[PDB]
Amino acid sequence: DTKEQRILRYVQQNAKPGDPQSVLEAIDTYCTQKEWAMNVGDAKGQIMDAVIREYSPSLVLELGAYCGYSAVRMARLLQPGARLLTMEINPDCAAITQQMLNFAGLQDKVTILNGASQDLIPQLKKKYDVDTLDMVFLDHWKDRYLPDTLLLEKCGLLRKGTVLLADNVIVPGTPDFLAYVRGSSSFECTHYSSYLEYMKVVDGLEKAIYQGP
Ligand SMILES: O=c1[nH]cnc2c(O)c(F)c(-c3ccc(F)cc3)c(-c3ccc(F)cc3)c12
Ligand SMILES: Nc1ncnc2c1ncn2[C@@H]1O[C@H](CSCC[C@H](N)C(=O)O)[C@@H](O)[C@H]1O
Ligand SMILES: [Cl-]
Ligand SMILES: [Mg+2]
Repeated sequence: DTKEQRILRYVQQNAKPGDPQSVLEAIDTYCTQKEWAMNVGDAKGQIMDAVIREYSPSLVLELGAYCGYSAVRMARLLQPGARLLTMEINPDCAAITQQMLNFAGLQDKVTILNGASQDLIPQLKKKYDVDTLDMVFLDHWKDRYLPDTLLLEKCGLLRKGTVLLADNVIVPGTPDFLAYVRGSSSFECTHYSSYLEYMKVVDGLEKAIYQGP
């Protein structure tokens, strides 16, 4: 078995079915006490919660699902009828994420998309019937942040006020993406300093609000 499978089994044996908060707490306990993993975590997760509550997005896109931690965290705060789409390139992670969402009782709010973000984004309008996105959580791989942001704009998926929220802009760091959004009149940017999940290491989130072409 894999670390990801151990995390899922730990949730299934130590959380309450249908209780998202208990799922998050179980994941955080396992990753603090047993094995580190790249979930956004509780310190940065609290900032994400604040953002979700401020904007009450109807349609969120997540880039990078992993075990489903961040998907659980966002989906538990969505209003009735609101939806999350999450893209995940690794099929074993996609299956763990689906099972995690099912355990948490959130499966009707989330759709997992299999594949690479750069291949799936251009399909959102026609295949997946998306008009524009209200929020995007970028948390896949540092070198894809800038290219996928530019792709989302090209594809007409951003509207005035779409919120981009990017993890790990300090560790490992995303200097091309930060330089671009902070220098572009098409974004209004705020930095939220925090900590790397489960570690006493500084990290941060960037919020970049799209302002149109
Ligand atoms: O790749 C990631 N995607 C999403 N979120 C991540 C995340 O939240 C992380 F904290 C890390 C991280 C940071 C520091 C570290 F030491 C190990 C891993 C990674 C990551 C970075 C570099 C890699 F070589 C492998 C994984 C990711
Ligand atoms: N181009 C790409 N498209 C889609 N998923 C990708 C990708 N490159 C990397 N990934 C995926 O991005 C994930 C990064 S970790 C995601 C953590 C998650 N957001 C959480 O906080 O719980 C991995 O599962 C990895 O397989
Ligand atoms: Cl944490
Ligand atoms: Mg991350």
